[PDB]
Amino acid sequence: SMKSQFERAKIEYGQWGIDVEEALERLKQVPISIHCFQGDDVGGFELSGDYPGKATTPEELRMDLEKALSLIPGKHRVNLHAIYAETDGKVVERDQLEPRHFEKWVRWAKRHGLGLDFNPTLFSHEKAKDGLTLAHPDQAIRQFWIDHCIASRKIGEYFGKELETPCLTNIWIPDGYKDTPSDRLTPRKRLKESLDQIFAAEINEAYNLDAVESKLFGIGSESYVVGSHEFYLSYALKNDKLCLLDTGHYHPTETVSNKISAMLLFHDKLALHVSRPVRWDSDHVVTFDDELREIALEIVRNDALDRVLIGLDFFDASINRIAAWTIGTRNVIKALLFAMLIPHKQLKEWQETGDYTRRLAVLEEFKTYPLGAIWNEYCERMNVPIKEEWLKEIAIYEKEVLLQR
Amino acid sequence: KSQFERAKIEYGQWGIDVEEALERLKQVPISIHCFQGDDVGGFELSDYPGKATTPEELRMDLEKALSLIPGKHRVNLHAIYAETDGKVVERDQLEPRHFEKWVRWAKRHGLGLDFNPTLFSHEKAKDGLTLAHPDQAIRQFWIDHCIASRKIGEYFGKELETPCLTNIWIPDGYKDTPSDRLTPRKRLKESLDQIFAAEINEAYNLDAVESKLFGIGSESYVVGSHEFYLSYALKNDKLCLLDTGHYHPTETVSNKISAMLLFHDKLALHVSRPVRWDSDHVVTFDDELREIALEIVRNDALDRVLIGLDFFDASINRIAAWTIGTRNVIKALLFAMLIPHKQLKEWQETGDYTRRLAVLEEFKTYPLGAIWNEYCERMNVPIKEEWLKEIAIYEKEVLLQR
Ligand SMILES: [Mn+2]
Ligand SMILES: [Mn+2]
Ligand SMILES: [Mn+2]
Ligand SMILES: [Mn+2]
Repeated sequence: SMKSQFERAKIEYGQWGIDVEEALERLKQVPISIHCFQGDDVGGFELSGDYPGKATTPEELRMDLEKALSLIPGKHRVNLHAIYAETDGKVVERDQLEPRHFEKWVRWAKRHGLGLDFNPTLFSHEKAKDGLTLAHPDQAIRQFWIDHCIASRKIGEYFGKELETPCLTNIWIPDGYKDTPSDRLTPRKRLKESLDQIFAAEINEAYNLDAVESKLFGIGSESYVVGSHEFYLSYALKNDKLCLLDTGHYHPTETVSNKISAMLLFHDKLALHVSRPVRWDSDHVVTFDDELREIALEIVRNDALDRVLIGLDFFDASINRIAAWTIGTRNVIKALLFAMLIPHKQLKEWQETGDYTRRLAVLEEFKTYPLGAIWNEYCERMNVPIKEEWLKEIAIYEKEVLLQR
Repeated sequence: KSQFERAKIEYGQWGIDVEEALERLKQVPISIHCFQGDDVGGFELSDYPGKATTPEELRMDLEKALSLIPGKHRVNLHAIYAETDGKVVERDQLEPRHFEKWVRWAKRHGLGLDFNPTLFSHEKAKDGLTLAHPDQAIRQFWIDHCIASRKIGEYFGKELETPCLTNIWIPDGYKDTPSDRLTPRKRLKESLDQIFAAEINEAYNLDAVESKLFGIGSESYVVGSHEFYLSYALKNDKLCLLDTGHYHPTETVSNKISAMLLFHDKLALHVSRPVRWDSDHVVTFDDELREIALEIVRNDALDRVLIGLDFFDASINRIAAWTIGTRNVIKALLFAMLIPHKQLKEWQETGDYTRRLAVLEEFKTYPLGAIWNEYCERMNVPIKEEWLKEIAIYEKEVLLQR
């Protein structure tokens, strides 16, 4: 039933010179960096209402991730934060975290053939209680966070060295003001100076890459954030670093897809966090939505699968967490698949020659092409459940393991 | 014991030297846009009453606006305002001589001039692609136009001994969703690299580049995006120009000023009121305008941000337009000058978010009007609404005998 259909679906695409065999081959190898903090609702293991069954233990969260990976087709990566340090039960200050403290994570990734990405954690800490960190007026506080981002950079280096795949160490900070600033310049000056110091030492790009990440506002962070779109975009260009863009972190109607093509004109590499904003930076699970499709179109038309590091960042505590990961990851795969299966060549020519009629027409007609058939075949070949059947595998794990914790 | 005197003591209690503020305001120049006067007509080759028909009317109109506006200012000129003297000159063939009358008039009144190539309403722009066009001929024509405009800027600054700012804005984009966002942008980057090839001394010319998010006939996609230009300018030591009408809903240019001063020496901005699209309304004394002035003043950037105006309301008196809109940006500056930055920074630095709010808020009822008026006296222009009289007189005898 499944194959003969895919055989028919395959010729529909092939009449456009769309080699689906090739696209499946290319799709098999794009890695998706998934975020750990969905496992335990940003808990972490720092020594000191919502859906049931969250992880509360390193061993619990590692099993959770294994579960989700098994329902997600392909080879992927896991995206770690510093509070996921396993300090062996002895409190270690964030400025003092070391490769030692992520030893097991690495061993575990080796075992499962996963790349590891990293983040310094700059929130939920006494030294960030004032809402400022890298940009706090106090030197002693800035230094602590400088040092910690540096400790973080070394850990990033460690992952790449251990796993033979570069690790991306992304810096995100919450620094801002809830209410109206009487000075927008001084805190940002302090951010540049904190970053200059954080980036002082060269690390081989074969092991670690640095990324900076903007946001327009947070809760308690509404009138102004220090690390803004214009700052980091400038900062990154100046210092040959990576801009990390988060589909939830911009203005209303503001779109990350429109930004990809300009970015690659000036940066060789680009970093992506895909999450679903529902009116604020809310972190709903990624849906196979228009903007998502569009992002995918950009990544593909622009021969950018090797240049756009794709990560996920969402946190929904109201539904099953393993379903969160698998719903959200499959969706970004689906989208890549979809953009793989568009006749870019003819669409380009039509644009080129002002045939806006064919362009609109066929882009639209492609929305009813037989995607499910390919996507379903791809899942069969990739030893993951085929449609909603991964739901059954989640019900077992919820019954047998999750509800039991 | 005159309003001004009393007002001066009120600001005085806060350390604010109002005299100093008035003296530094006196110096700051605003670049008034020309196309307000003849409704973006221009003089090339071929609905409130009495717009300008000719450069002679247009200059005379500008003179009247300036006399109603305190301070010494400038005129932002567009390539289509070329005085071609009865010949038709193709845009890629414009030269200084084409603007001498303009320049000679500027110097007589002690004005600076800014410039812009014109990359719209022309046979070779009819496709909504220009510098990004898929055809080399088209692209070259417009490249050549920009280069020329750069030379004309150069002629400007040499003559008026104040650098001319030549800004590139182009309408390049697509009406419906595009099937490629990159190659057009690659084309634009190549074309700009070719425009900017010849070095020009920064004492006579400065180059800016301007983004829009969307326009009529191009709602889906603009080649020259915010991120495209932010980058380009950074890599090539050029100025960004920010228009307050060219960004997303709720997105403010004031939040951008400070991030940019950290990474470029200068920055231009064009103020216009967007009312739900890039609509070019007369700038009003509003929150976002206060917030812009605030940033410019607090950040020690009065010599770093080149303030221009860019607005076109054909429905109201065209002179009153310039004069409302320009008096507005100056009032904004003044109010930003009469604020306790040092006390307010110390409170933010300290944590005392309470006073920061209270006083930001209290200073909104301070007597700005009494300073504004005294200033307008010293500067010799009509106070309050008196300027309407002069407008009305002028409309009667010149405007409405055309
Ligand atoms: Mn993020
Ligand atoms: Mn987020
Ligand atoms: Mn403009
Ligand atoms: Mn405009």
